[PDB]
Amino acid sequence: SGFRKMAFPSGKVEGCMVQVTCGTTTLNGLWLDDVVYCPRHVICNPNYEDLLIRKSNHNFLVQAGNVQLRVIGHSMQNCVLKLKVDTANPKTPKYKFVRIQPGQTFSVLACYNGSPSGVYQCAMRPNFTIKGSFLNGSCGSVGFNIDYDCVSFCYMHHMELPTGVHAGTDLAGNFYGPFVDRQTAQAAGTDTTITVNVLAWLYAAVINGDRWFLNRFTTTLNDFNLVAMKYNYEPLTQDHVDILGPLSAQTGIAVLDMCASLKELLQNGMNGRTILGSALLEDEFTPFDVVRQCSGVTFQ
Amino acid sequence: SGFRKMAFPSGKVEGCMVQVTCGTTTLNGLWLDDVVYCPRHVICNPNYEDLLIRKSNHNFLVQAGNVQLRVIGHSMQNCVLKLKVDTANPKTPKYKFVRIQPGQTFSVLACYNGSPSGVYQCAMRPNFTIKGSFLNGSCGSVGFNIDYDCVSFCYMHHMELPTGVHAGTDLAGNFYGPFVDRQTAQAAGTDTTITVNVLAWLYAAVINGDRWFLNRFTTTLNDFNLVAMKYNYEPLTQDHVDILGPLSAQTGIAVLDMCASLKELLQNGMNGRTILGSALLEDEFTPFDVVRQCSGVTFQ
Ligand SMILES: *[C@](O)(C(=O)NCc1ccccc1)[C@H](C[C@@H]1CCNC1=O)NC(=O)[C@@H]1[C@@H]2[C@H](CN1C(=O)[C@@H](NC(=O)NC(C)(C)C)C(C)(C)C)C2(C)C
Ligand SMILES: *[C@](O)(C(=O)NCc1ccccc1)[C@H](C[C@@H]1CCNC1=O)NC(=O)[C@@H]1[C@@H]2[C@H](CN1C(=O)[C@@H](NC(=O)NC(C)(C)C)C(C)(C)C)C2(C)C
Repeated sequence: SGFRKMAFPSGKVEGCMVQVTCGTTTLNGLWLDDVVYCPRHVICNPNYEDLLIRKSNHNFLVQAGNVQLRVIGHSMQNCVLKLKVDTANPKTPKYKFVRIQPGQTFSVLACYNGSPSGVYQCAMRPNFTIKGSFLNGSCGSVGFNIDYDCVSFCYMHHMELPTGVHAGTDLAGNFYGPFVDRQTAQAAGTDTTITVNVLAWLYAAVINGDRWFLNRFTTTLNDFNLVAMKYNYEPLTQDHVDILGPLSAQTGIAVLDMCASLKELLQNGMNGRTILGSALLEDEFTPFDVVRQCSGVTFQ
Repeated sequence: SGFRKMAFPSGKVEGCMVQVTCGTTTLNGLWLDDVVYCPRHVICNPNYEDLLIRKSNHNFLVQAGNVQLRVIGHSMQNCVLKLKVDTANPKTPKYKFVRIQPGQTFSVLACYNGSPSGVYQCAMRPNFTIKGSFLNGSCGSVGFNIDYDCVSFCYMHHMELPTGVHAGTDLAGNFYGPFVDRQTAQAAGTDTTITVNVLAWLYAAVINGDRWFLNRFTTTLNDFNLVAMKYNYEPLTQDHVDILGPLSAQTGIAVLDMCASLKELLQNGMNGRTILGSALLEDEFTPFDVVRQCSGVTFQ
């Protein structure tokens, strides 16, 4: 039993973390096969096209540990630089590039100067920021999920917002959210609480013997969503309810019943009590998260 | 900026996770060099000596993925079984066996059937339990810290306590805490809050722009420790204060001043406000944790 924020094993990803240096900028790059993906502002209100047409191959330094990789070509796909080198990465896994929806989670392998520093779990917030742990030097660390043997790369860090959250891109270059890799006024946008995730975590709670929050009451998804509005919670769809099925099945608590509990928590608070060792309703646990952790799915 | 519970990169440890099967028991083993460390109750109020004198080499199945390892010898060092095999692990890192003190943290690579499932961060509580995330099949997963290039293995899981926390051993076999690998009445013992860690996390808070908890007041380590008693907090030693130095230095907040803040939080609570996104005073962050994360120390 027990329930922790759990990263995926970071090992298949460490094998791909290289250093990318160009001029006075050093950040992290992701070497997959013979291509090194890094954030394009390594070439730095700029005009990266003009700034790239503009460099030569030999301007790009690529350390892979103690091995210097020669770039034999480069392109720019949206906000990522794709530096083609002359060595395929022997440690290249089975991998996907995917793009996540807000609500969903992934593992971040914070790197600096190409060396892995740590791994933790994040969520794509509603406002498309991620509450991360990024310092100067971190740019080019990747978010990712592991599926059997497949790494789904879904994030590259680029930048931090004045509120201390972070913004970045899928590995095909495209910013999650309205942000841009230009140092100009950009505001996160009001965040909301991922309701489907909070229920999943309440299910994680029941599965682990935590029952202090339950009640006999039920509610209809409509009038629950009236109170999820006021508490600035994501409306719950029936599609969220379907997903919650397995968890509702395991525990014999109807998804709607759990909503009536979450309702009452929002209307009263937790009153000195914790759930799964938090005094907050936690929302960076997808339902799939709970099932993985409350059933121990592995990866070879 | 930002601040997360951050595991070490789990890659050097994944390389060592093998499956160990004996009779009707399958758990996880740690293959380092030509020796496979696993929990001794894989041979199962027993008498493991009688139970071991007792098996032969060929009784022990050792999968390393799709490669079956032959045991050529076995011994029992305290509560761990050391199965000598005929193949040294090509992926063996620089590593230590160490034993941690209560208060300190490490990364746990939850494995099942030899395959890594996830990685999260733990603390050795005061009562020498760890609040983990362990299911049937998990036994033999290891806790560990990474130091430059060196893995300090400090934990192997053996068992869960009726309260849902976990107990285990250093890799030399010895139970942290009064627990024993016998299914008999064993109680955790009252837990306490790791005060030195809570301050470190408050320092992590200041470093990240969180100041809502500070005040002009100071206190003497003596009369602080009077209130740390009542709130069931570890007494703070001057030695803890010395450790907090660097963090107190970075922020210009005297360790004692921070204690006066922690005092006031305990005497009032957080009053609807969070620190570093928690409504609880967090204590599984050592000072070294904060400095690593608030300065980005890596590992090659
Ligand atoms: C990232 O590039 C990095 O880690 N690089 C290290 C580096 C070495 C040598 C030369 C240059 C960079 C860096 C990561 C940031 C910094 C700390 N944590 C982070 O998330 N990104 C970065 O500096 C981006 C990059 C510039 C400005 N920038 C920022 O994140 C800005 N933030 C903003 O300006 N955001 C606004 C536009 C206000 C919304 C700060 C935080 C550095 C000021 C790009 C192109 C946006
Ligand atoms: C651990 O052995 C494991 O993961 N093995 C899987 C396995 C496969 C095939 C055959 C046997 C085991 C297992 C891990 C536990 C179970 C779920 N989470 C865990 O932490 N340990 C385990 O079962 C130990 C082992 C027996 C009893 N035991 C327990 O943890 C007990 N707990 C206690 O009995 N603890 C007391 C003594 C009450 C304080 C339970 C939880 C299974 C009942 C050993 C030798 C103690």
